[PDB]
Amino acid sequence: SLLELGKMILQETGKNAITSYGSYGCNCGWGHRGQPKDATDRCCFVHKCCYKKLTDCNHKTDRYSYSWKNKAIICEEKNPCLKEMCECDKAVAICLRENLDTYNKKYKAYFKFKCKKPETC
Repeated sequence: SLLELGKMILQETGKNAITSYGSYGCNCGWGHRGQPKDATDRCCFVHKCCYKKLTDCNHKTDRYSYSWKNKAIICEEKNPCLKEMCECDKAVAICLRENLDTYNKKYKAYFKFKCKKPETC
């Protein structure tokens, strides 16, 4: 669920998921689609491609089990659909952290800013 995703994002990036990524660029923001503005935004495109293909559970509301152990995310989920959700979320947390060096606050509030047509997953 968004609860596990939010916690993973804090653990890896040190940031608040809602305020720092909830409206960022053309892909991180919620409901946002379009060509990525930068590497951070590309992480979010990959993330949505990852979870939107899962048909058997809900990315937003279904909780799964994971641990922050030895300073790393481990997906410890039995349900195959929920394990794939966890792996999608783990991947975006890592990706956002690895691209913190180009995180740009100009994209932070981008809901009303125009985006190019999205590319294919």
